[PDB]
Amino acid sequence: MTEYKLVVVGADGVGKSALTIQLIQNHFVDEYDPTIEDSYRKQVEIDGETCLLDILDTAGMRDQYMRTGEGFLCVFAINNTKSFEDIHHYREQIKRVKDSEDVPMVLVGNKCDLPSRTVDTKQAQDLARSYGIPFIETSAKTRQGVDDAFYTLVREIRKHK
Ligand SMILES: Nc1nc2c(ncn2[C@@H]2O[C@H](COP(=O)(O)OP(=O)(O)O)[C@@H](O)[C@H]2O)c(=O)[nH]1
Ligand SMILES: [Mg+2]
Repeated sequence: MTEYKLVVVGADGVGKSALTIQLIQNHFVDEYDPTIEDSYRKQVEIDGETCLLDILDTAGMRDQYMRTGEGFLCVFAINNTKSFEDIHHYREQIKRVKDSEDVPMVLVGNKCDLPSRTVDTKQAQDLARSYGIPFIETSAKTRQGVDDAFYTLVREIRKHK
């Protein structure tokens, strides 16, 4: 069984904890302590491979998962322009950690269940294209794109190493 070290990053309130918990416990938490940072393990089969996902949910230890973490989930909320503006910082932070523009990464638009997006799907694709990374729209309330995001990241790690 292979271990995949997965780091979820992004501005506070985007649903980092919600996306993590939905994957692990299969339920939507409406209020998880914004300061709680932890790793959460789950056995998953992705493409006939049994995987141990080691998922650091950054909140603000980190150094290890940033340094030794294999794939990064870059999450903004579609109803939160600032969190999408902040995405540059996190991409930069990762590049700087691993001294490379070739780090497995997925850009994540979360809260796609909410109406009246301020961040267009095209804006987000435009960014991801510019990074050479996938873009996935997710909802931790609906489970929309939730496996897709984590699994695409795993496949990125595999397509990298
Ligand atoms: N409707 C909806 N609310 C969400 C979603 N993801 C997170 N939330 C809510 O957004 C708030 C902040 O989420 P949280 O996971 O604590 O954010 P974090 O700071 O990124 O870890 C909470 O009230 C969550 O229930 C989502 O996909 N849909
Ligand atoms: Mg959190």
